[PDB]
Amino acid sequence: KQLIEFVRWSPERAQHYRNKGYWIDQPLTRILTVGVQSHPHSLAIICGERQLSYIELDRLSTNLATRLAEKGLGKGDTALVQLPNVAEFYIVFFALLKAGVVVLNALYSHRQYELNAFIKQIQPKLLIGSRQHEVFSNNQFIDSLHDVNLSPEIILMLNHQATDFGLLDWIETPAETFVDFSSTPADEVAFFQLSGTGTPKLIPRTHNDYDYSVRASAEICGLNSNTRLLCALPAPHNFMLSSPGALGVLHAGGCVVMAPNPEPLNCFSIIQRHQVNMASLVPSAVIMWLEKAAQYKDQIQSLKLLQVGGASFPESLARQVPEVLNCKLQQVFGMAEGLVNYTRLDDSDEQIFTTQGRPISSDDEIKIVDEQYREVPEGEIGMLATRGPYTFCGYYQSPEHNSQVFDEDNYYYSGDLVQRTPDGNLRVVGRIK
Ligand SMILES: O=C(O)c1cc(-c2ccccc2)nc2c1cnn2Cc1ccncc1
Ligand SMILES: [Ca+2]
Ligand SMILES: [Ca+2]
Ligand SMILES: [Ca+2]
Repeated sequence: KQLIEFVRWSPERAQHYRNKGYWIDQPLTRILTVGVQSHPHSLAIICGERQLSYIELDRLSTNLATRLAEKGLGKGDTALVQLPNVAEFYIVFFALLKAGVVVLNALYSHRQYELNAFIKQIQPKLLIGSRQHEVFSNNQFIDSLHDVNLSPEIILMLNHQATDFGLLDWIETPAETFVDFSSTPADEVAFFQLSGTGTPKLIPRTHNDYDYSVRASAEICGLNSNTRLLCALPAPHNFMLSSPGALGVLHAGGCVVMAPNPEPLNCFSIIQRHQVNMASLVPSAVIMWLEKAAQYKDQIQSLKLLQVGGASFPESLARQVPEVLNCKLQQVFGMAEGLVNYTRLDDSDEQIFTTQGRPISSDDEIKIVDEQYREVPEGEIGMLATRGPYTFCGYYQSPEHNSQVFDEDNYYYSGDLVQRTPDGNLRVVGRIK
């Protein structure tokens, strides 16, 4: 009956973050509950031909939660989920949040090796995947787990075979018998994020810290109930999920519009069809869009805001976003470990085109340090160290690595090389291995 173990914030910091109104001690399911009360029939998710309202998202995720609870899956248990960019990803995410099951969302691009590693670490009693994924093409992988005593109690499959438990069947109808269930407490783990050598590391995220980053991001990006956000990046990625991502849009009462990937022609027609007004991309995908955008200018006119995060996004490329994609640019530099930086919507051109913005929170603390861990003079390049109301305090079950990436004041060293501009924004300059 024990809850998942994780490294806590110091009580003085926890109190401060409550005093500031950052941590409001609500489960992530708050996003749905509130949406259902205010606008139950407005669209929450558009996926291909499907239109899921707020109340449908709520009903369906409740259905699945009741069936997991009926099977004795709840607080103290974990789940591994691997689904593509479809509405069922969010139905499942909210169901597990409701049931108090700590979920790890694998990327759909992850393979047997990553999945095996994730299973050993969290020992999930629930596994949800797709029969269309290579790893679940046959039963070779599933059988291998019995051999090592790592078989989950329940396996659900999207695109199921006749002898599978069908994910859609566990979603469409509630359980026959009532068993009590609830979310994990708000200052306890809700789910595992993944770091971005070796398999990704597990980042425990609490309801308090994740909800805060979501609510605060939604305000920064000016989301509202008319927001239609394209979800073309992997749905589980911190960027696509929380920055402000699908959760941010749901928090603001808007609609998520799914796309399987960032391929421009398909994305452009989805943008046109649903009048998408916001999208989020990495630089390699921005380039692809730029190459087709002149010719398909008509299809993408409705875009009002494009977020770009990730690799290297030089000024000359950034300036092409408003020029060619005919929308405002926002640069985003974040990490699944916590800290996210945004250029603001009212920042100057120079800030927007040449920087990766500034932190969500006035209580995001940042040190920029040299090789001897001394704070560099203002404006100079150094290694980023950070802590704040939504930055984690250690990887899951990883005390040795944690000791190497945190200092005594619990600052996290991300490996990023940055400099603070005279205007107050960060410029990401490189990485230390
Ligand atoms: O440092 C990076 O390499 C990086 C990769 C990706 C990314 C996002 C989706 C898919 C693939 C890569 N996104 C990035 C990266 C840096 N900032 N961002 C935006 C971001 C925002 C929030 N949380 C995490 C990342
Ligand atoms: Ca519907
Ligand atoms: Ca536009
Ligand atoms: Ca133009």
